Amino acid sequence: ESTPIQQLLEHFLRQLQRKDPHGFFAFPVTDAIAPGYSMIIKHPMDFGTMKDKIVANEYKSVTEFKADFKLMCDNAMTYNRPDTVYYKLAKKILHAGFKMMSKERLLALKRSMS
Ligand SMILES: CC(=O)c1cc(-c2ccccn2)c2ncccn12
Repeated sequence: ESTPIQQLLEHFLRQLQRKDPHGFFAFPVTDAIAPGYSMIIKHPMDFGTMKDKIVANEYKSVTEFKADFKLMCDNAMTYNRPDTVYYKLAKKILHAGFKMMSKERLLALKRSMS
């Protein structure tokens, strides 16, 4: 059922998820687990939602995928205090993805597609 872009995005998503072994970013954050969340965070995102979007072929480019990844991390760093596991893990994931999906890495990949 898959396409080349879907396989590349599944690769990036798997590598990001390895950083979150307990699955704190695996499913949506609800108001039950996080008080007032829907008041503070306008556009929720999580790794499960991203996987579903890849499978449905909703992402046209690495840029569109990268935007959801950063949104997920940015929501966590805005809602949670800096002394929490959620804030610190989000900062770790953000750094990982910026390295993995840099313009330099994407250029090397594009050169290998010749
Ligand atoms: C990602 C996130 O911000 C998050 C995940 C969780 C979470 C999700 C499931 C089980 C345990 N923790 C959470 N709890 C309180 C405040 C914030 N969070």
